[PDB]
Amino acid sequence: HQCVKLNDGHFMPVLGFGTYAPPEVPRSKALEVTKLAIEAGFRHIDSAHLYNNEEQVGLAIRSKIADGSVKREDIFYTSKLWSTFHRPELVRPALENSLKKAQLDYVDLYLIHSPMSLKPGEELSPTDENGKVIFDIVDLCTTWEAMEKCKDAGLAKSIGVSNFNRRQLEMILNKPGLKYKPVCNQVECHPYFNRSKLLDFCKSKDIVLVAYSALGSQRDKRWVDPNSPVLLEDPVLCALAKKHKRTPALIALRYQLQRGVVVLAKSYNEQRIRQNVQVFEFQLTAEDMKAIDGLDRNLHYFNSDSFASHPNYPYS
Ligand SMILES: NC(=O)c1ccc[n+]([C@@H]2O[C@H](COP(=O)([O-])OP(=O)(O)OC[C@H]3O[C@@H](n4cnc5c(N)ncnc54)[C@H](OP(=O)(O)O)[C@@H]3O)[C@@H](O)[C@H]2O)c1
Ligand SMILES: Cc1ccc(NC(=O)c2cc3cccc(O)c3oc2=N)cc1
Repeated sequence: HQCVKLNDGHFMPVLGFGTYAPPEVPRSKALEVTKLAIEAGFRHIDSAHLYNNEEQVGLAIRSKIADGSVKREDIFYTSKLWSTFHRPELVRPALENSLKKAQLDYVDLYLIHSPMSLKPGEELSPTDENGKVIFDIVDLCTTWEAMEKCKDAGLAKSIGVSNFNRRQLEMILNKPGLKYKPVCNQVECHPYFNRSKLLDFCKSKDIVLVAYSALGSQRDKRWVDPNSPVLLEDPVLCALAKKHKRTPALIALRYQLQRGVVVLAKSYNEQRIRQNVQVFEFQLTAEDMKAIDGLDRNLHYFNSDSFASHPNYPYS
């Protein structure tokens, strides 16, 4: 049920449904599970141009509105501007295309998906002849201006950013003539990577931190090393799970909720979708919180340093 108030005065449900699934998973699944998530109780839905599921996720949302389960106002829908669209003249059409695909009139949240700008083209990841990705140099404040223009048009209720470090946040915040600061920063966050001081910064700036891969990434081989720890097998999460008679995933999600973090949870399994909303049913003790805090190992699951050269690369 619970929402947080955004600095532009809109309200974001603190539990969101992540919709990304690898190209293998048939697109029809995005429709089914998103309806399941809405039936379960999720009211915040996270998607992006990159995910290649906006049509199906939007269709699920329209279906739940049309069968009378919720109203458009109950749903908080996020899309993300992909990095090949950072040039300002590309921002508004990318949003309009996302809206045409999803068949909604606005998104509640439009994010700059990443700070690392890419070469403009109808290619999602443009490669040169050696197969390496071609970067673009774009002053992200101009991107932000085009985002603000989308807000004024009513195409996006709120606007924010994703995968931005402290300096990139402040570069947007110091911007001359800034009309709107980001309501949120959506970054990887979980017990192995808590973002304690990035979160503290954000709290100071009235910017929500939004956790993704908060259950530990889907452990895709293309992006994640198999030798990495599996977050849900962690001894302390498993112990706390058995103590509260919950699951390690529920522990992780509740952990974020009690540090004032809005948390996403991907699941394409009906049981787990309906289990994840139980995060509102129990509390962790202050000592449980301390013990989960103790797991912080500054661990990225997404191996990104193949892009270390990028001037806007966030882990510089
Ligand atoms: N801004 C960004 O750059 C960025 C990057 C990555 C992701 N995201 C967003 O964040 C969302 C979630 O992050 P994510 O895709 O990395 O996955 P995640 O939320 O970390 O979930 C990881 C895996 O945990 C499993 N799981 C879910 N609920 C469970 C439960 N109750 N018990 C045990 N296992 C459970 C799921 O598998 P099953 O499907 O089998 O349940 C899922 O594949 C994405 O879907 C996407 O919308 C954003
Ligand atoms: C130069 C450059 C620009 C952008 C990126 N980023 C990614 O590859 C992403 C992968 C991804 C994967 C799953 C879900 C997401 O939400 C994702 O979001 C991403 N931004 C990397 C390098």
